[PDB]
Amino acid sequence: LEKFNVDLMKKAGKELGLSLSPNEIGCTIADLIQGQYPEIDSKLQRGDIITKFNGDALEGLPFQVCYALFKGANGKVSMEVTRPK
Repeated sequence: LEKFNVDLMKKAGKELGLSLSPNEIGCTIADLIQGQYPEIDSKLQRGDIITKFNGDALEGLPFQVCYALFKGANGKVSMEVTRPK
């Protein structure tokens, strides 16, 4: 169980490219578009669990809310991630 951080500057017109799936402790990255952001291509992989987005703990929040927060991303983006086994 590795716990790390991802910080990036989102650019207008370029989506983070992450597809999400509900998880007990946050949002699982079910899929991602390689090449969107180097910070993502470098630190994230499918299966990674985002436990916090821009300082807000995602555990327990409805998946739909987590999705909305993700989609609302603008400017500086910060994520706390957990990578199983």
